[PDB]
Amino acid sequence: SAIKPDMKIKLRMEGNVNGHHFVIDGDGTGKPFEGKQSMDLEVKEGGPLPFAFDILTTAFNRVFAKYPDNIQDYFKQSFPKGYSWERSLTFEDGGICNARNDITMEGDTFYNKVRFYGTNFPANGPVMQKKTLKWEPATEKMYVRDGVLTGDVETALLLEGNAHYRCDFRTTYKAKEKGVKLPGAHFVDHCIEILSHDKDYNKVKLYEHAVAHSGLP
Repeated sequence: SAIKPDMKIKLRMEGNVNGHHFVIDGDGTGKPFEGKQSMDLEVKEGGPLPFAFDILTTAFNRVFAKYPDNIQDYFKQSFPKGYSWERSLTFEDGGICNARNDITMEGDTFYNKVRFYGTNFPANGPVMQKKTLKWEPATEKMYVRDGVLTGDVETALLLEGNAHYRCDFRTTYKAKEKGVKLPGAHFVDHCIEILSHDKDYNKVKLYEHAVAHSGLP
């Protein structure tokens, strides 16, 4: 196996939300076979961000997911060459984001070239007013559409004041090597948490745990 039980993560994101430009760098570690990762993020340009940091976090690698032997693990099988993904995010009030990640591996480290573009967020809405608290835990449904591995998530952000702000997202995933075999349909349960942050979210520590399963006990 190319993938070690302990791996480092290096990341750069560039993006633009509602016209606001930003650059965020990330440094982290994780355990591919246990489905756990954590990382320190730092805003390098455009800070303090004028929108809810939480909209970014799912863009900050399905290699970090515990797969049982009975499900084909497309992500681990994509290395060393790597893979990329593209995601569209649709929010209940018309906010739309497109994000992509190109993931490579050199030695013990995954490098991530992330781009994130968001538009059409209402100025009075929870994103531009910074009213979000967290993503609720979510299940990603994995299946093949027109020969492309596709994951769908229907989820929500919890807001201040006991309200939820719904978001649907679709991600398509493509190995760089031709001939990595596609898996059968399955599910991946996710939990993502901001562990700590400073005053305006210029520095954030982020954690994710993810487990693949076939839907039964």
